[PDB]
Amino acid sequence: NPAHDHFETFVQAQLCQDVLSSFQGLCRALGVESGGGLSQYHKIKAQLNYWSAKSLWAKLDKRASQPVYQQGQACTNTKCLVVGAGPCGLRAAVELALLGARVVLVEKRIKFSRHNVLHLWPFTIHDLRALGAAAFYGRTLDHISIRQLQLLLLKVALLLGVEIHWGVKFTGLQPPPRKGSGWRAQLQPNPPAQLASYEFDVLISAAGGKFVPEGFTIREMRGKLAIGITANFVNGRTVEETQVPEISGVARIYNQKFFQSLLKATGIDLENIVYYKDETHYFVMTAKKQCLLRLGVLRQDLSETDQLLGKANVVPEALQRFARAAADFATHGKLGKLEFAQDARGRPDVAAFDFTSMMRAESSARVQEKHGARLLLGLVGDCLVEPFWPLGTGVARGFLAAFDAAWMVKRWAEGAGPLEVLAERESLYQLLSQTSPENMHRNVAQYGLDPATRYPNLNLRAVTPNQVQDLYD
Ligand SMILES: Cc1cc2nc3c(=O)[nH]c(=O)nc-3n(C[C@H](O)[C@H](O)[C@H](O)COP(=O)(O)OP(=O)(O)OC[C@H]3O[C@@H](n4cnc5c(N)ncnc54)[C@H](O)[C@@H]3O)c2cc1C
Repeated sequence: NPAHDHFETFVQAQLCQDVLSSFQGLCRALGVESGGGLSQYHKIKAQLNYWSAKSLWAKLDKRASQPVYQQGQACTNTKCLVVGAGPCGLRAAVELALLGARVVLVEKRIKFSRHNVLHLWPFTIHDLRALGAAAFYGRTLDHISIRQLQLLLLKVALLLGVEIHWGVKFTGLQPPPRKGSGWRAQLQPNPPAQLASYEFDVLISAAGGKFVPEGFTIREMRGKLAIGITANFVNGRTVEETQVPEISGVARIYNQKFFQSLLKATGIDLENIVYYKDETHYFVMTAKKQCLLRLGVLRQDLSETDQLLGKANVVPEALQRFARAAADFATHGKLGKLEFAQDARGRPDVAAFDFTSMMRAESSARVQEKHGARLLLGLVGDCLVEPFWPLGTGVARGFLAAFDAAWMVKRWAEGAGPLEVLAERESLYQLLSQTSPENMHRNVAQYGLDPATRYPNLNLRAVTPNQVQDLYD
């Protein structure tokens, strides 16, 4: 059955292009238009009540029917543009969809190429499971690679009728030229008329570490130099490979004299290491600069980290030897001969990163108004709070920011004043950089958009309308 086959292909799909073609073939076969909101979702499921698909819709329905969404009517007025199909962009898109809003998302890339592996807090694991994650991804389960989290959330966003455009870069805004017009987006390359003319009152920016819209202030604090190295090796799925335990973190304190043993044998002095067994064997480690220079990884000692870890300063062969030697030792050689996975552009998949300079945006939202047309803008994900990767806070905190932005859009749609919406968002924002599974609500099954289910003794007035006046205009 060819609607069934397209749906089956869509579910099982493992390349961004393959998700898109099978989903389009599904829409064609069922006579529906993609990007058609919750109505699309209802029409698709009504045609696919066939048992195999049944538990998928039962989970998505159970989510959609949560009181907070008002059955897809809360934001039925609202038209959003989401920048970025990273995990946190798709996740915010899905919450916006379930609220009833029209949602268009633009992504500069045309594939999901990142293999690095991300740690998941308990709440996010339940969150994903609750979204049909088991039907979408066959494959311990406390971590997930970037691209598989993207494929999963892409298929959810698509079913829920989010309209997504690829190989399009958000470059800023076209303000209302006068009374009666809305906000539009500047886009590269020169967009088709459909996107050129799309007007929205909500912009959610989830463009990652290196982009926020004009008007946002970012805070950069630079601490003690830390240099991170990530590597992905091919994971054949040999029984032997499968039996090698993961290494949850190690470090000084923690699980220490391991680093004693590593240095002798190898000459590698590390601050931390982590091994995740996933689609690849992934390692992340923090290495002393002295040590990277001593072992030929960095070719000289530059004071500016962005130069220190630049292409010109990093030696590919030395970097590869270092990471393989470290990975082999941590695993006691039981992974066999390690082969580097071959990377977004065909290179061996190892790299060095600035683990030191940690941005935090000054606000999570702003409002811009012109000729009587208001635009609400919200940041979500790495562009709001940059994560320190070995501590595993990226997904968790990007997802919380996505719920908190969606809650704010709910409020916006309900008619609260811009200052009221902004002050309440910013009271939530004050908690973000200290959140932990320990200081949040413990029953993660009951987490939903309403922040009271997520943050205990919540204070939505921590920030006042006057404290946010400079965020409005
Ligand atoms: C090279 C790389 C490696 C990483 N490795 C790790 C790791 O090993 N461990 C870990 O914990 N975290 C890692 N991270 C961070 C981790 O991926 C993020 O915490 C997580 O994906 C959530 O990020 P996000 O959705 O906010 O942003 P991202 O994942 O950065 O996604 C941003 C999305 O926006 C798109 N985009 C950017 N600019 C525009 C524009 N102007 N218009 C349209 N689209 C745009 C990007 O193409 C991207 O698809 C890595 C990030 C990168 C970029």
